[PDB]
Amino acid sequence: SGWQAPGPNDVRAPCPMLNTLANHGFLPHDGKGITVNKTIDALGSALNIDANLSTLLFGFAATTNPQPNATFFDLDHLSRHNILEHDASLSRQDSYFGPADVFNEAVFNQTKSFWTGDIIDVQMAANARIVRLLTSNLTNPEYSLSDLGSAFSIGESAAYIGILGDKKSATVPKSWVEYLFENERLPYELGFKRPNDPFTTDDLGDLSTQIINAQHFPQSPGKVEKR
Ligand code: HEM
Ligand SMILES: *[C@@H]1O[C@H](CO)[C@@H](O)[C@H](O)[C@H]1NC(C)=O
Ligand SMILES: *[C@@H]1O[C@H](CO)[C@@H](O)[C@H](O)[C@H]1NC(C)=O
Ligand SMILES: [Mg+2]
Repeated sequence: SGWQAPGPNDVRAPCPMLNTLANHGFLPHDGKGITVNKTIDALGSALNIDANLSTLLFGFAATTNPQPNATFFDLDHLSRHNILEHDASLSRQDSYFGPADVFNEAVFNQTKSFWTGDIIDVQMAANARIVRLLTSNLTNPEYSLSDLGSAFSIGESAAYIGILGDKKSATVPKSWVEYLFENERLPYELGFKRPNDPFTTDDLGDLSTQIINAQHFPQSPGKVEKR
């Protein structure tokens, strides 16, 4: 009860959380036909994301629909390279090597190695993201990161801390984040509980600023801080 894997006619995204929400049925389980009201209600119901943040993210998602000025998207629209989907993902390979939508064990093993305690803090999250950016630049001859992609990358690391964990301490249990990525299921049994306070655009911006502030390069090696 409450969760079912995708089947052969269902579509999924490069987003661990939207995939999780579709697997649970907060979003349509086939991944298709997601509108702004469905996004607001699903992310509100599951996670207590604010309507305004849900609407902002919906607006970006709709730009990935190949139909112009669309009022919906399908989860696989989000996989289109270099719209929202970007290189140096934490758990997906770069498009150049292989499909950038599905979980990739080799890539996630790299990320996990920078989560060095039982509790992930901002420093660990920033560290992991950094190593992915530099690794992709040095191994992918087609590596790119647009301004929007950089903003998305920073906000994805802010999101797993603040939405799955405690936005005020800016920490999250490592096991919870691992579980989300590796199962695309919410880690209720490990202790996750939907927060009582809504998660807002300003919350995401505050954690994104914290991520950037935890980066200590002597000199920035490419696009590491663009919002
Ligand atoms: C309508 C809402 C959302 C949209 C449109 C969206 C879109 C995306 C997209 C396109 C990616 C792939 C970027 C890439 O790594 O190449 C992504 C990754 C991600 N999203 Fe979402 N997302 C949404 C909501 C959420 C929420 C609520 C969370 C909360 C935990 C979340 C957490 C993440 C994380 C952690 C990644 C990085 C995955 C990896 O780097 O391997 N997203 N999202
Ligand atoms: C990821 O790490 C696991 C856990 O040690 C290991 O069994 C697996 O072979 C690794 N995968 C890659 C592709 O390195
Ligand atoms: C990749 O690294 C080079 C330094 O070799 C830098 O000039 C470039 O901006 C980096 N690319 C991105 C997209 O960050
Ligand atoms: Mg990617």
